[PDB]
Amino acid sequence: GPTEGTYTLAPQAVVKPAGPVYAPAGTAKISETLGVTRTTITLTGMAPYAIYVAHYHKMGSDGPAIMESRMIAQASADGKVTLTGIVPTALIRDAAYINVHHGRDFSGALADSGVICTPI
Amino acid sequence: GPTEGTYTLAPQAVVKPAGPVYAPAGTAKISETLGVTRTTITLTGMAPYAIYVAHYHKMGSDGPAIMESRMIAQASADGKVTLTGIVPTALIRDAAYINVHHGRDFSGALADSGVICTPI
Amino acid sequence: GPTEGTYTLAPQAVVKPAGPVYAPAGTAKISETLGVTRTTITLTGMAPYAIYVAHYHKMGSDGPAIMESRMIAQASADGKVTLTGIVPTALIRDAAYINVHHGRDFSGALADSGVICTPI
Repeated sequence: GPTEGTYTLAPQAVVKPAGPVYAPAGTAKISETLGVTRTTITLTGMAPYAIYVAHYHKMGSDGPAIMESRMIAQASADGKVTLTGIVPTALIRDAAYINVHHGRDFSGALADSGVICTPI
Repeated sequence: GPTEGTYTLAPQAVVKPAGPVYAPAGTAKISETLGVTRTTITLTGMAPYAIYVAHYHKMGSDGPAIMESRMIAQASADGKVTLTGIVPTALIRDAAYINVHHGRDFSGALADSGVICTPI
Repeated sequence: GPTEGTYTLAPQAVVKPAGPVYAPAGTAKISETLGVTRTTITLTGMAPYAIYVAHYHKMGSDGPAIMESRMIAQASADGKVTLTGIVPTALIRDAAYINVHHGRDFSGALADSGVICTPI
């Protein structure tokens, strides 16, 4: 009846990756008011659906972390992770760099130890 | 009970993965009826439970996908996926190749840029 | 006075992991009573969350496995699997090495072919 066809298939050699691209970039916002500090670290070009726990690591430059500034949120679908969080300025004292890490779950935890970071 | 036993473990010398072997093969079969085209493509040796989006790409190898010819399916558990579809023969009048890609999700974008391809 | 500072973050360079180190190690306690054998393989330093099928491979290394001894279990969040199994002694007669493997499914399956093995 209708014209048929039955081609055999052939593997391609350069099966290049597609989809979004891993290039950690970002801009932080350390807005400070009366005695609390809201911080909006907007990151882009991150990992499609990953967790990005970010806090304030004190001077130590692997040092201790004021864990009372943990912000946990997930990375959208193109790596558009937007972290936010309030912390009394008194706790913040002696913090030197806001380190962004990957997470193992929305319950904090540490997977990667410093994917992106900035002084203050 | 009356007899015990205690043995410390040793991690062998080399551990080898088993199950399916990623050997992409294929079998395209077109049957163009009255202003319509059915396409049953059988891919064996694929990735155990992956998505396999398939389209008819125009000339320009390289060139634009006729998006109205998408066929999507999963590869069972040994890497056997079967792609079926139905498209008017007027839209695929300039198709030069049927490119099979991997999928990111059920009905969605590509994760690769062509794993296996047959020339038409 | 909303003291606000905007800082661009650097893409880092040191991204070493943070969690269970895959270092397979453990012991075995095969205990015979009145014609039955109870085997307890407590492992540590394993994959954090993975099914670990373990059975008795006979002599022959390759060799068949008396599959009437498959001990299945999953690991915790540090990598601690506790395999436990009841097998008639007459069955495990002529067994040579208890081979632990990886489980593709809770139904069993040998993803890996021996991540750790103990001579019995």
